[PDB]
Amino acid sequence: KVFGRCELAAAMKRHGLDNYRGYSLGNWVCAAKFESNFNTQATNRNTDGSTDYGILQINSRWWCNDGRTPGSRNLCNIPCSALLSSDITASVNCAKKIVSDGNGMNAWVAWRNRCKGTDVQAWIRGCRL
Ligand SMILES: CCCCCCCCCCCCOS(=O)(=O)O
Repeated sequence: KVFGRCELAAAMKRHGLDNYRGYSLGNWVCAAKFESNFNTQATNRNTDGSTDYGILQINSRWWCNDGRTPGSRNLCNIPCSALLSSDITASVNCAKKIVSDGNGMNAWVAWRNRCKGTDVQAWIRGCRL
């Protein structure tokens, strides 16, 4: 499903992602936009043979099992296909494990390249949250 900006924020914020680990809602929404364009069904295969899945493009090398990433790990105990659902719950939950790994939201390269140090408050501008 292709979420609207404010709808996604509300879901994100409904699931305890606002200010999680220090990153305000705008941060998580900004990443969604630039990772998947708010599309819970986006997939993107990496050079190394892994694939990023979902609203937040969670990588199969570490957090999910897709059956085609040899030597990879499945840290949030879940099938990568669960990351593609209209219900963002699994994504958020795994986002919470990734974001705690040690590098914060830098795990999402497109957050640091396109969100970090920006006015991430604008992504939730106008939302009734
Ligand atoms: C060659 C296929 C690989 C597909 C993608 C991810 C691999 C999942 C394997 C489980 C490791 C278990 O990980 S665990 O930390 O949750 O116990």
